[PDB]
Amino acid sequence: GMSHHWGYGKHNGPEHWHKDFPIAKGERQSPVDIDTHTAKYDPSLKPLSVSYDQATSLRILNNGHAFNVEFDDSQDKAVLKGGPLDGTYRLIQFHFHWGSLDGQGSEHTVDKKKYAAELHLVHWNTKYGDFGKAVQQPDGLAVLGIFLKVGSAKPGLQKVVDVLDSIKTKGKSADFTNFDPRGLLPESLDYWTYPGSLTTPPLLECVTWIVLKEPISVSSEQVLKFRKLNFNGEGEPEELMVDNWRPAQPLKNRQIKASF
Ligand SMILES: CC#CCOc1ccc(CNS(N)(=O)=O)cc1
Ligand SMILES: CC#CCOc1ccc(CNS(N)(=O)=O)cc1
Ligand SMILES: [Zn+2]
Repeated sequence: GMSHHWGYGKHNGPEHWHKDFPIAKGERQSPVDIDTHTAKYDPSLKPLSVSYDQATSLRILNNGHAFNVEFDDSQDKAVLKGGPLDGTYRLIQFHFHWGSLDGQGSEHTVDKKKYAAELHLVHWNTKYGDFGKAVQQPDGLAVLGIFLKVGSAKPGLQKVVDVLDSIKTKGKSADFTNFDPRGLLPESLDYWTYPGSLTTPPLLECVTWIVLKEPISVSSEQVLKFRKLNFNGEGEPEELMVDNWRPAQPLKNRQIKASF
């Protein structure tokens, strides 16, 4: 990806991605709009199992598109299982997509409603050995998506908000140990699920999406800080990191299943 030049601006944004990543117009692209009335309850869906008690965070990185909180995934320490999944999926990192305004920012939408942001906890299927091999498989990744709305602060998110000052620009990273991702989950684990893709290039169709119904609330001050990050590297013209979300894509031949 040393020669990639995609982003979220008018000249290299989502409408341009297909020229270098033709799968952008594929059969199972993400995100999608979740039409709550058309999604069907699926009694065969097992309960979701989120086991993050032994999670080991390591670092937080601004990669020029968003910021990732990375985890040690060399052992089964933080895994997602159950729900629509077969097997064990390991947490490798989480990041967010957000807007320039509270009225937009999420990638998935619910009955066309856009949330202020969306958290993505990325996990890979351990049967494939490593993340690089997993992204080459139809069932290689499981991404847990959680909507963020603006209201009360999310206590569990503050440590993230406070370290952003240290990774303002692209390429900067900072030690970020002992962060507990369980502090970012809503109370209920009710979800919608459908087969999809990574929402940024390479847009590989290797994701089982699990989107929680219940959003979490964050304060205006918390999301305000996200909006102070930069897409650019240090010493470059400042372009605020905002609206780093891909709009909803055609559902095509897919059905969204509800666990409730
Ligand atoms: C200065 C300068 C320059 C080059 O600008 C671009 C614009 C759009 C693109 C398209 N990238 S894509 N197809 O990955 O979104 C690439 C380079
Ligand atoms: C080849 C390859 C690769 C890895 O590239 C990515 C791209 C996006 C993401 C995050 N995807 S999302 N936004 O759908 O959770 C993770 C890894
Ligand atoms: Zn994402």
